[PDB]
Amino acid sequence: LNFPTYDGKDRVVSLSEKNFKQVLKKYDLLCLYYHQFQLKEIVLELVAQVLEHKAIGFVMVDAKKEAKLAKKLGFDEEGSLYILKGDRTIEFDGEFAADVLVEFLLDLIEDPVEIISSKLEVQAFERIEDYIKLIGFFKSEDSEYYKAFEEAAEHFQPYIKFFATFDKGVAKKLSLKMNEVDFYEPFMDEPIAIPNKPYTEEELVEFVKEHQRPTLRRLRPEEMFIHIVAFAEKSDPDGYEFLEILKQVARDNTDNPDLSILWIDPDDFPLLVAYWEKTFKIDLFRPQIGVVNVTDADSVWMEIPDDDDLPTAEELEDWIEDVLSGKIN
Amino acid sequence: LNFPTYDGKDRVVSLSEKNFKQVLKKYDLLCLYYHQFQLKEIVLELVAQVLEHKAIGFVMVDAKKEAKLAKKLGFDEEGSLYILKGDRTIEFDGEFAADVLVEFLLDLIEDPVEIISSKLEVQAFERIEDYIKLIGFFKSEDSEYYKAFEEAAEHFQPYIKFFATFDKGVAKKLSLKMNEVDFYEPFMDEPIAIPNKPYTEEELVEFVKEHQRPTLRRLRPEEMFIHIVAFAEKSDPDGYEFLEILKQVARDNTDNPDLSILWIDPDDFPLLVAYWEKTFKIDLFRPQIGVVNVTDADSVWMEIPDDDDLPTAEELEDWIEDVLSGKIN
Ligand SMILES: [Yb+3]
Ligand SMILES: [Yb+3]
Ligand SMILES: [Yb+3]
Ligand SMILES: [Yb+3]
Ligand SMILES: [Yb+3]
Ligand SMILES: [Yb+3]
Ligand SMILES: [Yb+3]
Ligand SMILES: [Yb+3]
Ligand SMILES: [Yb+3]
Ligand SMILES: [Yb+3]
Ligand SMILES: [Yb+3]
Ligand SMILES: [Yb+3]
Ligand SMILES: [Yb+3]
Ligand SMILES: [Yb+3]
Ligand SMILES: [Yb+3]
Ligand SMILES: [Yb+3]
Repeated sequence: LNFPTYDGKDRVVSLSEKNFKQVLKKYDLLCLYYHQFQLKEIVLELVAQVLEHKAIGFVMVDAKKEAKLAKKLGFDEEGSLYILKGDRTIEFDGEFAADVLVEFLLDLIEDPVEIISSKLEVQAFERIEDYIKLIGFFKSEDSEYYKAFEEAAEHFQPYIKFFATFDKGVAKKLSLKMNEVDFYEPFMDEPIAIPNKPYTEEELVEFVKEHQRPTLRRLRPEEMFIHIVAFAEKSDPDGYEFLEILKQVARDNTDNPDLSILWIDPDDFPLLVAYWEKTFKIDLFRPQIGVVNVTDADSVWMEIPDDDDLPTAEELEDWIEDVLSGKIN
Repeated sequence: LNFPTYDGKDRVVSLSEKNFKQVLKKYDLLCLYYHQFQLKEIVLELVAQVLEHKAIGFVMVDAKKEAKLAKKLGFDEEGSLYILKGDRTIEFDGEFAADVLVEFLLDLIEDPVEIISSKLEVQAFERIEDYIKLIGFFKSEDSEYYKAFEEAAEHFQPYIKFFATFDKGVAKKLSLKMNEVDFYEPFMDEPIAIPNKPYTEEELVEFVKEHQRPTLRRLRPEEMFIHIVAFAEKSDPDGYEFLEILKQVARDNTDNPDLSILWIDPDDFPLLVAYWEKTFKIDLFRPQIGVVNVTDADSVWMEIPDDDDLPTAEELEDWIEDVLSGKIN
């Protein structure tokens, strides 16, 4: 009824060789913890208890003990959690926290392509604009073109959402031809149709890798970890009004390749944003936009001293042009 | 740049008497931990570290030692976190986690009334529909009627959001008369004006307490802890399409006082929803609506076996009527 508390049962098994290959196909997902870390230890144990009846295995591979198995799987960062799914290895870079860890695994455990088979599902599909989407129309699951799409979906999972329909009327409502795939940028209404349908998986993966930095995109707790960062609480009238300004500059510079704004809602990352306040020495719980140096963590911020008078889209774009050209950093 | 890690410094002080009243006025907020709990110990220490330069004090009150101070403040649940703000006592009932705890305190630390002073902020105010809102128009902060609204806002903090404007043009755009207060239900566009303005604080608090159970409302990680609960991932076309049906049933029974739907997005509560799957024996990460018994934790769920054919609002409403009238429990 209330919140789960860890019961003491040790579910994080230690994985040796020979024991390895049996457990990779017993489960959908394997969580491998590569080796004072009682905080990271106890989070992994509580997630394993809540998911003890999901098809997810929780193991730990010691750096010194199973150094054989860590070299066999390519474990670089010690103290990091790696997710194995079939032939693929996913390094978790999010916050090592029970909320964030559960959501990542449950995103990863499902099929990488969500199938839309109803016309009423198309309206809800079209209104969801916060992430990159792809959608295709195929004859059936057995098709080589769906398989290529399915294989491409697996390569980007769970960071980019893939969709398919097998219905002529649904595809008619999406204005999709047979074996065609539409690409949706975040916060833009009109999709991009990938040229020269039908597509192989190498054609799809190469298209998505070119289009991986859209003009505006929303940070997620899954996908994370020079850099233009915008801060706006959508739940706050101030941050929402600033977010609406950011959307207008995103739709005015779809031509501009040197513009990629990362919007961070502080309500989605309350611990991370508060910590960055200590690093960036600015109030990030009100509308802000800045550029951050990846190395030195230096930053310069647009002057928004007065949130009852936020910049217009022309003033944001002019500030952006001064930042891209070279104002300070 | 990356995530904060706890540095070893012990900031959770132990608070005695006489030392008490100095630290209550030294700080804006007092976080009191009432007494194997190394998990709760380490979460509180990281939050105190991240917030070490905020006007927030972190203390712990042992049940047996400072039982004097625990009796003086009224601490019932051991292992619970209580937030003190001036004359007010707030028991934290949410997940004992750094993300949820940080967001709660930063919600509590700000002024309970957010002032809107720009007409462009009014459009953004109107699009934020996920929580109860109140907004009033007063002459200035010095007015006795603003003081009553501010005192009412402090009384519901941080669970219900209060707003005020002091500007004639903003109020005209809000269609607010002077000292008038509008009441906003979640997911309903038209506010309710509280009758017989101007209002005392008792007049406002009593109005809000009658109207605290609206037809549809979204759970928050702050405010939480017979009951119709709906499960819908807004980020998923299935869950979004289901969310759109609930809004339609919400607008059809604004008359019905015995209808109060709690929408829980599984993406907002990944640990709690996965845990409830084990208690309710249902896949809650797809569209669901059920009624839960508060005592026995029994539940009965509307049958949604086929997510390509979700119920319409009439079918939801008919299911609701069988549940309110008496179908099963
Ligand atoms: Yb690496
Ligand atoms: Yb890493
Ligand atoms: Yb999902
Ligand atoms: Yb499947
Ligand atoms: Yb299948
Ligand atoms: Yb594959
Ligand atoms: Yb098309
Ligand atoms: Yb604000
Ligand atoms: Yb969210
Ligand atoms: Yb101002
Ligand atoms: Yb301006
Ligand atoms: Yb209590
Ligand atoms: Yb409690
Ligand atoms: Yb806030
Ligand atoms: Yb007060
Ligand atoms: Yb139906």
